[PDB]
Amino acid sequence: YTKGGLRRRDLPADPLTLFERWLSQACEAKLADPTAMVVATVDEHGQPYQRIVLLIHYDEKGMVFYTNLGSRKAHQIENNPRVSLLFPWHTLERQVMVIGKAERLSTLEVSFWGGFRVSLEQIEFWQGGEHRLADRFLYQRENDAWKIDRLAP
Amino acid sequence: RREYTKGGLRRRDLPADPLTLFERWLSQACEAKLADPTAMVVATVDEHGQPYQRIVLLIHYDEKGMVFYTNLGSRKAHQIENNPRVSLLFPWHTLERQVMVIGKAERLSTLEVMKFFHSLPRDSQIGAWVSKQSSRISARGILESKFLELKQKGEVPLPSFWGGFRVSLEQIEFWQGGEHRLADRFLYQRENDAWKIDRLAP
Ligand SMILES: Cc1cc2nc3c(=O)[nH]c(=O)nc-3n(C[C@H](O)[C@H](O)[C@H](O)COP(=O)(O)O)c2cc1C
Ligand SMILES: Cc1cc2nc3c(=O)[nH]c(=O)nc-3n(C[C@H](O)[C@H](O)[C@H](O)COP(=O)(O)O)c2cc1C
Ligand SMILES: Cc1ncc(COP(=O)(O)O)c(C=O)c1O
Repeated sequence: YTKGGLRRRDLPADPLTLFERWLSQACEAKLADPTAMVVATVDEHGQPYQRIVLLIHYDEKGMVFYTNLGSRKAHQIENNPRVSLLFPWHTLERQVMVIGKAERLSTLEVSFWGGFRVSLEQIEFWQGGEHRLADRFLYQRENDAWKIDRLAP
Repeated sequence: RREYTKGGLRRRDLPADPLTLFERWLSQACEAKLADPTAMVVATVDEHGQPYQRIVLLIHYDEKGMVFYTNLGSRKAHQIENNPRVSLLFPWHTLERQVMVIGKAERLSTLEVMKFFHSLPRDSQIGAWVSKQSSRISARGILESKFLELKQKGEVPLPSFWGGFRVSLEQIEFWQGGEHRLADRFLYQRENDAWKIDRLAP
C-alpha cells in the first residue's frame, strides 16, 4: 500500500533502475495509466504547452512516445526540441521528471503518425516522506556519468 | 466512476464561463475519490527555453486566475520572474480528462499571502519555515534537524520566502476523452472581455 523512505544509500547507479522499480510498483498497485506522462513543450514566444502522452518505450538513449506529426506538440518540438516529461504518481506520493531534447524517431520505429525520443539530461525523483518532508534526488547527466543531488522538497 | 466518463461533450453542454465547467469537473473528481483533485502540473520555462514541470496544489480560483503557494526562492519562482508565461494541467486521466490553463503568473500581494497563510494549521505553518526549496542539500538530517528545531515556535510568523502566484486565464482547454472514441476537445480563448470558444480536433 504505502512505501517508506528514499535515502541516498538506496539509490541505484542507473536512474532508470529506480524508474523501472517505481513504474512496475505503479502497475502492481493498478493505477490508471501507469505509463501516462505530461509532456511540456515551448512555442515560439516562450509559452509552455502541456498534454498527456503514453510512454511506449524507454532505455538509456531516451523515453519514447508517439503522436501525430501534424499535432500542435509536433510543430513546437520542430521549432524547439527542449521538453519536460512528468509522471504524476501522486497517488503513491511520487513524481518523476525528465528533462531532455525530443528527437523524431526514424520511419522504421516499427503517414502522419510519428514518434519522439527525449534524451535523459536530467531525471528527478520525488517521494513523499515523514513530517510531510519529501525525498528529492536529481540525476544530472555530465561527462558520461550522473551527478546526483538531494534537493530540498 | 464511469458515471461521468460515459457521455460525450458538445458546445450545447458548455457554459459561457469556463470556470463553471472546471468547477463541475473538479467537484466530480472529489466525488469520484481521485487522489488530490486539486493537484495540477505547472510548466515553466528557464532562460534557455527549456521547460520544467512540477505538481502543485490549486488553493483558490476565480475569473482573475488560478492560485498556488510556493517557496519564492524555488526553481519555479526564479523561472517565473524571468518568464511569467506558464501552463497548468489537471491530470484527471482516471476520468479520461485533462484541463489545461494558459496565462501569466503574477506574485500574490503580501496581504493575500497573509490571509491564506493564517487559514492553515500550525503544522503546515511551521512546515513552511523548514525547507530552502529546490536548493542542494547535504542530507535529510538537515531538514529533519530544522523541522524538529522549529517546534520551539504561540503565533506562527510568516516566512518572507513563502508566498504564491496567480496565473491569469488567457486560455482554458477541456479534454473529454475515452476508450475508443475521438476526444471531445474545447478551447476557451480570452478576447476583448469575452471567451472565444472553439472545438479542436483531437
Ligand atoms: C491517458 C491519455 C493518454 C494519451 N496519450 C496520447 C499519446 O500517446 N499521443 C498523443 O498524441 N496524444 C495522447 N493523448 C491526448 C493528448 O493529451 C493531446 O490531447 C493530444 O496529443 C494533442 O496535443 P497537442 O494539440 O498539444 O499536440 C492522451 C490523453 C490521455 C488522457
Ligand atoms: C501532491 C503534491 C502537491 C504539491 N504541492 C505543492 C505546492 O502546493 N507548492 C509547492 O511549492 N510545491 C508542491 N509540491 C512539490 C513540487 O512538486 C516541487 O517538488 C517543488 O515545489 C519544487 O519545484 P521547483 O524545483 O521546480 O521549484 C507538491 C508535490 C506533490 C506530489
Ligand atoms: C468554433 C466551433 N466550435 C465547435 C464546433 C462543433 O461543436 P459541436 O460539435 O459541439 O456541436 C464547430 C463546428 O463547426 C465550430 O466551428
